[PDB]
Amino acid sequence: NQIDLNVTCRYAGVFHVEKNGRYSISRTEAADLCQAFNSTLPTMDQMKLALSKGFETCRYGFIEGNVVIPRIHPNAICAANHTGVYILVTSNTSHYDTYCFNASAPPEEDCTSVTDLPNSFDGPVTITIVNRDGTRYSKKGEYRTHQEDI
Ligand SMILES: CN(C)CCCN1CCc2cccc(N)c2C1
Repeated sequence: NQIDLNVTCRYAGVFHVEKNGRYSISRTEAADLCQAFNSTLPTMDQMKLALSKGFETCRYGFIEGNVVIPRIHPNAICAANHTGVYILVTSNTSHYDTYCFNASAPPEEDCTSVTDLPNSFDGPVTITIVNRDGTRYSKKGEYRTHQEDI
């Protein structure tokens, strides 16, 4: 009964989270997951500012109202070689990664590790934050509020 949350550097407060390293987060679960990080789904404007500070990924994830990939460098296998905030237009499927926005983060690039899930609630799941440098933090808890997500 274990969940890995792979997290990125923050850029202007925006970061990416993958659950178990596979596309597996619903839109409802995304909101709950950000809430557990004392964060919200980013707006498009927040994401554009994060991009301007150096944020890019090669993964689709939820923001407020869209599923996107921030891209700085063109890469053929990431967002069909686009740059900017690439918006997913057509997909059959509902489960992605998520982006999250924490207003209390530093204003530019913050590539320090994430050390807590401050707003997780009591629960039976071993939740492990996994940083890109391998640093891990674990706690027992839960963050999912919708039954359909568990
Ligand atoms: C999911 N694969 C295909 C590539 C996406 C990059 N992942 C790779 C796995 C990983 C592990 C810890 C932290 C982070 N940010 C990441 C990011």
